[PDB]
Amino acid sequence: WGYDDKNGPEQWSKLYPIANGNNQSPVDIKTSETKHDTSLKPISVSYNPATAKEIINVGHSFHVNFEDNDNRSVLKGGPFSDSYRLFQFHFHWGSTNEHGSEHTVDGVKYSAELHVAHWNSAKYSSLAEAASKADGLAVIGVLMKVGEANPKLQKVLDALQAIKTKGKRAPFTNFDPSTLLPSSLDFWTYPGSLTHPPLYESVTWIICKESISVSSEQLAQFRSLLSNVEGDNAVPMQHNNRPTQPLKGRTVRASF
Ligand SMILES: NC(N)=NC1=[SH]CC(CSCC/C(N)=N/S(N)(=O)=O)=N1
Ligand SMILES: [Zn+2]
Repeated sequence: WGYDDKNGPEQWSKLYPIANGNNQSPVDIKTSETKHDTSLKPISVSYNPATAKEIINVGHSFHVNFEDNDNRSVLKGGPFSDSYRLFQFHFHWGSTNEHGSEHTVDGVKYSAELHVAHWNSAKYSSLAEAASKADGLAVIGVLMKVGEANPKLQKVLDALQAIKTKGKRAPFTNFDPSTLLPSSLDFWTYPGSLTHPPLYESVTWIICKESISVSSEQLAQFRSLLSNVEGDNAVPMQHNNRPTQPLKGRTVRASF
């Protein structure tokens, strides 16, 4: 699977029938149809920069993974009773500035989107166990609006020249990804899925109302990562965003 004409989002259902399921992500958040939910607590993140582990070129994207053997780095609050353990963050982006985010807000497409993913360590003993459970994953998404260069992206951007081609990986340490979150954590929440195979309907989404910035030249660094292995002809990672999927009657809730 990928994001090409032949292996891309509109082909995924051939191998992953859940792609046409009832809790698929991302979605368009229509703000006139969201229902403010007064029981939603504030989102609380508390991450230890010592859990940051490694950065990896996974061919369609790159991931920054964290040690997840204990509760040094956790998400609590929001719609959750359980505490969720941080395991990764990564980005999605598009061919040009005009699209690139996965979620849209009232039809508006942003330039990129940051996903900070976590697994339910109150209920499950590993990411592998949690990843297929209805309540197993909690992902914060933050919409990225093209404009001013974002300095908090810096350590991440500087690391990519060491993982230029598919399968390359490098240590990436002492990094607290709450520094990338917008100053207000007001959010939307809905029940959905991983946005690429295997597309498990295991994700509680937490979408921030406030965007963060990214420059047109920062976006170019993402798109200059390569999806081919070292020594093959260079294939730029131009985009990795899935189109928005039908709500199928789920309700998007607002904390604000
Ligand atoms: N199979 C297995 N044992 N563990 C798995 S399968 C996918 C997975 C999460 S990695 C995160 C990749 C992703 N698509 N998340 S997103 N874009 O935030 O919806 N862990
Ligand atoms: Zn993602």
